Parts: sequence; C-alpha cells; structure tokens
Amino acid sequence: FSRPGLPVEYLQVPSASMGRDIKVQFQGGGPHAVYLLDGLRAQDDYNGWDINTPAFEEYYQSGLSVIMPVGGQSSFYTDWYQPSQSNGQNYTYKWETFLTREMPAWLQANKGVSPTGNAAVGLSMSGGSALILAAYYPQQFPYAASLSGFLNPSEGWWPTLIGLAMNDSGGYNANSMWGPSSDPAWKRNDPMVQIPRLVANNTRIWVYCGNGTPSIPAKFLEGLTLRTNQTFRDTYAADGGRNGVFNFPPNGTHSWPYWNEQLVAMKADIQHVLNG
Repeated sequence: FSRPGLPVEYLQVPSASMGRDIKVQFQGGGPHAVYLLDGLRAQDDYNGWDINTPAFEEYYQSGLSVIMPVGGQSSFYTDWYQPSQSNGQNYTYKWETFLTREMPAWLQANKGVSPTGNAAVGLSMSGGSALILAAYYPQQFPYAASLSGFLNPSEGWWPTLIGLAMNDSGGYNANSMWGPSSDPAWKRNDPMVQIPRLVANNTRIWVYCGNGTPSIPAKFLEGLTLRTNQTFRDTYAADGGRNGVFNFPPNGTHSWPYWNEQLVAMKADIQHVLNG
C-alpha cells in the first residue's frame, strides 16, 4: 500500500537475549519514533502493518521515524519464562528486552534515533503490550496506543482464552510465557492492573476498540472485548487519569483498514506529544 521509493530499510538487529538476529523494517525521519507492533500471527518476512496498510507512506515526512520489528508470533512482545513447551521452540522469547534495550541501543548508535520520547502502538495481541511498555518504561514511551487490545489479560477467563489463541497461532504455550494464571507475571503484564503507572507517569494513551469484524460466538467475544476496553477507560478515569483518547465508534471494525485509520488519526496527536 505504501508507494514505492520510500526510504525503508531492512535491518538485522542482533538480540543477545534471544541468541538470534531480529529483522526490523525501518524508515528514518526524526529522532523520535513510532514503534509499530504486530498482531498474534506476526510473520517472519514483513510486519503486518507493512503488509496491510500504507503506514510508512502515511508517516513519511511526519518528523517521526517508523520502526516495524518483524516476527514474534504469539509472543505478546514480552520476556518469557522459558522456550514454548510443545512446538519445539529452541530459545526463549525475550521481546521486552529486545524492544526496550537491544533495539533502541542499536538504533541510537547507528541511526541517531533517541531511546527516549517515542510512541508504542499495538493492535490485538500487542494493544496491551504497548500500554505495558509505557507503564514500565515511561521515558522510552510517553505515548502508547492500543487498537482492539485485550486489556485485562489476568482476569477471569482471559488467561485461558489467551492460551487457546496462542496455541492456534503456531502452537505456542501461555504457561511457558507467564506461567499459570496464578503467577505474578499475569498481573505484572495486565494493563488494567497497571493503570496507576499510566496515571502517575501522565502517559498519553490512545485506546481504540471496534464493535466487530467486517465479517455469534465471535459476537460474544467482541462484546466482551469492548466491555473490557470500556472498563479500562472507566478505571483509568477513576484512578485519576486525564491524558487519554478513547475511541469506541459503534461502526468501528476490527480490521486493518480501521486500524490504519486509527494510525492516521493519531499522527497529529503523536506529533504534538513527542515533537511539541
């Protein structure tokens, strides 16, 4: 979708913590950057944002760099306890370490991208991830967006539902990631639980949730997902949050066209927060 000729590079960025090189699609355009995180079925060739949207073209000459890490199927962009126990994964996912230490160090030294003052933007799987990244690394991420995110992953049925989704997407094991649902890692990585961090740090947060996919069990799931997002909004407000944008248009969909529309819509917001 992005027109050809844009200054998009394909970088090999070593991850010491994962023992392998991570491919990163990169468009330079300023010291502060938008980190575009992929969904549950993240591929190893291209980030879903580049496959499905004109994101690079839309942010060309925005005054912001654009970073699209490639890979991490079912990873939740988190640091796992162990290699996924069932599908033969022969290393441990350490994607939080990659995104908060290894990759920004690489981009600082080699490109001049600032490790501080950036935006994390995620969808589906990574909507919660973006918020968690800002919750724990507020200097790196004064801005976070969650598009159709799952924002109370530790609560009720959600750890089991997440486990089911991860198994469907490449046979990954949620127990290898954050342990049993009683493990402290589930609450650590739950955006709802970490709302006080988002408030204390005055993070700019952009939260979108659609009402369905363009295409009954799915209808129940989507209603539950919207309700979790609305509860997140309500809890954020109750805990003193004052720096959020909450987009719940009834005709909004869970689709790459609407997630792209949100990415374009938030551009001015990110520019104002990161570049003043």
